[PDB]
Amino acid sequence: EFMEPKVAELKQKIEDTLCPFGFEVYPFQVAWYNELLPPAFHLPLPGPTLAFLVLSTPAMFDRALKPFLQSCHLRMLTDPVDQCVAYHLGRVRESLPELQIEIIADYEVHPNRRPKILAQTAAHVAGAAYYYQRQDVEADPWGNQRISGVCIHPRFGGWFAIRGVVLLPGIEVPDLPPRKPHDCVPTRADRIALLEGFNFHWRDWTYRDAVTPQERYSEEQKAYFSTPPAQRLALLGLAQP
Ligand code: CNC
Repeated sequence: EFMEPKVAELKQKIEDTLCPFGFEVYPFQVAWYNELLPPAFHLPLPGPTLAFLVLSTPAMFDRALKPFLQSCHLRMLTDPVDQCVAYHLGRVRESLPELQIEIIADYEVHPNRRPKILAQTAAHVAGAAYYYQRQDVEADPWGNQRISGVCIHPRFGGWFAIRGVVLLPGIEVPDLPPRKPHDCVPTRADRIALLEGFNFHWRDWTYRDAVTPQERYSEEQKAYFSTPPAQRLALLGLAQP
């Protein structure tokens, strides 16, 4: 009846399940996501439907991936981190058994090769990380190249990843208050440098420092993500109990 207490209760339940393992949780309305998108990407839910954007902080690697590797057998052709994230998104269901919930991870792609969710658009409208796009630089320098956008977290910079959306059909919060993402890379020259670093130099990691981060990925975590996905899956499978 009154949704404000309901949103807080649901958020707290999801945070209790996910925050100990290195995730953060942000509510948004489905309408805010659909509003920005062409119909191919629309979530076919009523606009006031409550959703949650899930991202991983640097701590996810130690708090979730490492214990996961000790307890679960790795499947082929799926990155270990994606298997870990699928496991933890699955725990959200166990934590709300009396609700119909729908979960779409960042790694999910349609047979037509479109991603099932636009993770960066969800992160922006959930107020979690400003999504910096080519059109945020007027008269940008890149011409007729594809230039991908990039989200920057106000606490972690680019040292984070977007992991999924949790949708709660039937739970409608038309008055959920919009929380705008922090424009933490405001200047033109910094926006150009960020987009250049992400698009053409992302293997040197430096785009993630576009704001000073409270924490970075550990050198061990950086070793993992620096390793080609085929090799890291082969090596972790080799060493598993
Ligand atoms: C496919 C994909 C994806 N990738 Co890559 C990965 N892995 N990626 C790739 C590949 C191609 C990317 C591409 N084609 O653009 C490749 C090339 C495989 C790749 C590579 C990388 N990726 C990388 C990363 C980190 C990420 N990738 C994701 C973007 C990550 C995605 C995860 C996900 N599920 O979203 C991902 C699965 C889908 C991205 C996509 O297709 N978007 C392109 C297009 C469809 O979206 P768009 O450009 O934003 O356009 C929409 C918006 O503009 C929106 N819109 C319109 N008006 C507005 C107004 C506003 C205000 C807003 C907010 C939106 C809009 O509408 C448009 C659609 O019509 C990421 C969000 C995944 C994650 N966090 O788990 C993450 C970025 C995180 C961040 N800080 O933003 C890499 C560094 C490698 C890595 N470590 O994984 C590297 C970076 C180079 C690069 N060029 O991106």
